Amino acid sequence: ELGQLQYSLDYDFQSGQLLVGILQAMGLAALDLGGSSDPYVRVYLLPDKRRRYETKVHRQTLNPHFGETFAFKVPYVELGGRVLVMAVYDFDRFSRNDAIGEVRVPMSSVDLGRPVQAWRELQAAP
Ligand SMILES: [Ca+2]
Ligand SMILES: [Ca+2]
Ligand SMILES: [Ca+2]
Repeated sequence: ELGQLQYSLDYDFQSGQLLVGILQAMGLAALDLGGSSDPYVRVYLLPDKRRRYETKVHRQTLNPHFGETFAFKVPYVELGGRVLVMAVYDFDRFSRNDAIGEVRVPMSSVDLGRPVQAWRELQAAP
C-alpha cells in the first residue's frame, strides 16, 4: 500500500505548455522507521529527463497538501508520445531520500481539450 496522489492537467493551447498541478497525496507509505514520511514530488515529462521540478517537502505526514503547479513546453501534436512522471519521495536528514512510489501517466490516456483533475495510485518504479 503506497498511497495515492491527486493531480490536475491543463494544457494551455495558446502557450503550448502542459500545466501539471500536484494537489495532495493520501495514505502514503511510511519510509521512516517512526511510521511517517516527509513527502515531496519530483515531476518530469518523459522522455525529457532534464526538465524536472520538485515540490516543497512536507514534514512528517502521509497526507501532504502540496498545491504546486509546474509546466512543460510541448506541442500538442507531440503530447501523446510523452509520459508524465510524478515521483513521490520521502526526504531524510541522515540518509538518501527514499522512494515512496510514483504515478506514471501516458499522455495518450488523457484528453486535454479541457482540464482534468484525478486521483491515481502510486506504483513502485519500473
Ligand atoms: Ca526515510
Ligand atoms: Ca523522512
Ligand atoms: Ca533514507
